[PDB]
Amino acid sequence: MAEDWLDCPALGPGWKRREVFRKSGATCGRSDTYYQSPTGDRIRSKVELTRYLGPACDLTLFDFKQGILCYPAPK
Repeated sequence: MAEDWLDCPALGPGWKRREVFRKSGATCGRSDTYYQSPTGDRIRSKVELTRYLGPACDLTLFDFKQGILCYPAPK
């Protein structure tokens, strides 16, 4: 009864990072990525979950597929 809800690295603990269309699929099978908050709020718009968690997390540069985000001097 689940998929691949693994510890979310980009954000950290508490956030579940599940992936889809990532395992089975051609070498270019676009894998979708959905996250589950620690309260039951599922988000899939990337920044949508960012503004949700609050100023504690961010995904503006986060890749909703690779699980990584970059920040070139956040000034």
